[PDB]
Formats: sequence, C-alpha cells, structure tokens
Amino acid sequence: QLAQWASTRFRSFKRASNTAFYFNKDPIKESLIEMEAELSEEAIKNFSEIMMWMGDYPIPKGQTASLVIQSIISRGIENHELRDEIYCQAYRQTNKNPKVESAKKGFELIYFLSITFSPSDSLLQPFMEQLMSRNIAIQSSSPQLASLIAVCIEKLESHPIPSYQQRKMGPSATEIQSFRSNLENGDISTCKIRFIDQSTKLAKINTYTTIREITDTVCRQYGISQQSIKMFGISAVNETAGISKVVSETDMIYDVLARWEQSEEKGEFYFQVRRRFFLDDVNKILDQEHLWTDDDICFELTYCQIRDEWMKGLYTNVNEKDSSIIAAILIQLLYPNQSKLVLTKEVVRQVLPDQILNSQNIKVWISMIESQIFELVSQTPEYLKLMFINLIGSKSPLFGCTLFNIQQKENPPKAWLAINKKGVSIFDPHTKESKNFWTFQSISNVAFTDDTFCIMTGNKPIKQTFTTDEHSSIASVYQFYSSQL
Repeated sequence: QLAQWASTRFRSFKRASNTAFYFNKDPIKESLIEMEAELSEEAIKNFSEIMMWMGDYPIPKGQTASLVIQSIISRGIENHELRDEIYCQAYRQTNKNPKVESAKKGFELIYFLSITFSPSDSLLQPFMEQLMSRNIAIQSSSPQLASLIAVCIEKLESHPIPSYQQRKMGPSATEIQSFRSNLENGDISTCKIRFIDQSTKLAKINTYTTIREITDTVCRQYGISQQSIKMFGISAVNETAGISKVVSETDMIYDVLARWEQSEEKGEFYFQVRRRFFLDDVNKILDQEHLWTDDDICFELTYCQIRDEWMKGLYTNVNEKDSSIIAAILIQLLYPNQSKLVLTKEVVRQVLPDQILNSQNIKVWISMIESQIFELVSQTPEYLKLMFINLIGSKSPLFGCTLFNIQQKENPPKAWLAINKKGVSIFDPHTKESKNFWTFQSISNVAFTDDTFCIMTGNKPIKQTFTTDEHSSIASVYQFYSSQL
C-alpha cells in the first residue's frame, strides 16, 4: 500500500520512464518525495537531524538528542507540506538497519511524530498498514521492538487529535526518558510541584497533561478547598537567575519542559504553586474575614506568600511609619505573648526587607517599631495576619497584580505588565512606580502575536503595544479578571 502511494509521489518511482525504502549511512542529496527545491533543501537538513537522533550522524558540541528531535518535530509542526517527507525519512531509516539500537530510535521518532501531527490523509492508511506488517513480521522474534511499533499504530489511530490537545513542542530529555522507562518497566511518570513552605507534591503526568490539570491535583492533595483551587496557579521559579514566571494553565506541561531545555538562563527551574488571583476587596478584609479565613489552608498559603514577597522587597513604596507598623505586626506573629521582648537588630532583620531597611539606620527603626508594638500584643495570630494583609493591600499598588516582564518603546524600555481585578498597568521595575493604568472598561479589545501583547484604548482606538513572549499566560490572566466584571 505504501509502495503504491509512493509510486506517483517519490522521486525514484517518478524517474521511471523501490530501493528508496531501505536504510543508508549516507545523508540524502535530495528529498524522497518530489517537491519544490525550497522544501527539498529543508528535507535534506531534516534527514541529517533524523540521523543525529538515531546515532548515525554526530551531534555538535552545544546540542543534545532531545534538542535534535525537538527541531524535527518543530519543522513538521510549522512546515505542514514537509510532514509526509518526515514520516517517510524516519521509516526508511528503520527498514534494513545494521544496528538494532538505531532502528529502535527510528521507531521512537515515529512515536513522537505520531503524538504531535498526523501524516496526510493519503499517507495515513498505507503508512499504518506498513507498520502493522512490520509488527506482525517481528512480533515473535523481537516482542520489545513490536510493543514500540504497536504504540506508534495506536497513536496514529488516535488522529484527529482535538485542537486543545495538540502539542506545540517536541519531547524534552525528561519526556524521552519517561517514555523509555514506561515501555520497559511500566512505571508512572510524575512531576514534582513545590509550595511556598518548600513542601512538595507529585502529580501523575501524561503526554497531554495541562498545567491546569496538575494545579488542580496538587492543590486538592494539599487540602485547598474546591472553590479556592481556581485562585491558584503555577510559576516557573529559577532561584539562581531571579525568575518567577507565570505558567499558562492552558499550556501542556511537556511543552513547558521542552522550552526549559531551550533556556540559556543558567541554574535550574522548578514549578511552584502560588495564589494567582485576588478577587475580594482587601480594603474590607477586616470586616469580611470569612472570605479569607474560611479555607485555613488557602489563608495560610496566602499569608506566607504575601509575607515572603514583603521580605524579598516586592512592596517597597510603603512609607516608614507603615513599615514600622508592618514590622510590629510580624514581630507579634514571631514572638506571640512576649510583651517584655527587647527589640534587637536581629529581630528587625526578620521582619523588614533590606530595600526598606536601607532608608534609615536600624537604631531609628528599633525606636519607630517600639512605638507601634503595645496595641498589637493583645491581638490573635489570625487577626494580625489579616492586619498585615490589610496594610500591604491598601498601601501597595503591586498587591493583587499578576506581573509579566515586557519590552517597551516608552520609558522604561524594560518594564512590568501588571494585571489585577481593576485592569492593566505598567510599572517601572526599579522605582516600582505605576507609569500607566487602564481599567478593563477603558480597553475595547486586546490582541496577541508570538512576541507581542496589545491593548486598544478609546475609541478608532489608540493602540498600546508591548513586546512579550508570554501571550498564553497574559490571555489567561486577562480573561480570568476581565470576565468577572
């Protein structure tokens, strides 16, 4: 069936006024399928990459097998008319291969192609029937290699894959290893997710698992109430490089892991659960305590997150009197019924970030806090935590915002896009000063490209454009907040 399909499409069959199906150590001089010279040149480039994956061509210094297969699948994703060519090149390299470890890798590539995109409607049945024949012929002699061919057939039978499940990336080294050990041992693939308390949860991960699915499972495992789970999300945290980037809930975890391999940032990235959304009025927190404290698991994760951001210097445009009040509250939380506690430098360092502390000598801070402390000794731990959030919330324009690094033609060129319950803002990352603010009401429409985000003002609207590769996260956060009003 495959030979009949290739009879009117392959170069070798056309130049006939059948041997192009067998393996060869030499990189092909032209594409297998007769096509445009532009596409044939990329098909030659692709063949040498298939050879690299299979271990028949060397990989250059700054490259890996995962990076090589990612390139092949990327080429297939964006160059739609090169898909049949990719499938034929991969299958060709399996038939009559002198190394069994190389032909196996050829079938592993077919599996990874089959989870991403389908071959043409014309190639689908003939190509499957061929794999079926290879399985039947080798079932008894090589049952491990047949299990691998069987899974390729299963994944091609799965097509058409729904739009919401279509993979955007090729496999990471992690996904490759997990696939290999699942075929060998049958063991479950998992992903480790951290919480603000640095405790962890394991999420069972599959080829098409979304970030939303993992968020839901790990939050439920932690004990967060069903209704509060929607307020939580996941961030990619790199401690050495000072990054905390929102991971879109619509992204597939394996597409995120592939993208991490492609990062030139240095250090390691990890997934952390964070409270993402803040829908309740922080100005009414003290008179609507139940909205915050009913779910004590969520309240504790919220308090610790806001405290940590405070200690890391995220909220720096808070005046000294307000900082001295915050320090007094946080001291009462660390030293509960210690009325006779003598304020030391060491105690002040546990409750004020360096960025705040820098404005005046620690002797002045000791004096200023000493003034604020009596009235708070009485207070319960829960009520102090609410008081702390009330102060941060009411005094910091960055409280309750989801932050994204953006590039601008305006000042500053490297800025922060902030989205909250009220709208979209632009913040200077140095001064932490809001440069622009647009309510959801005053934004008629939004647009996205793979490298931009744009908001339409009023009303033939004035277009404001921001350079960012975070379209996915921005759309999800913008949708969540804007859909409440």
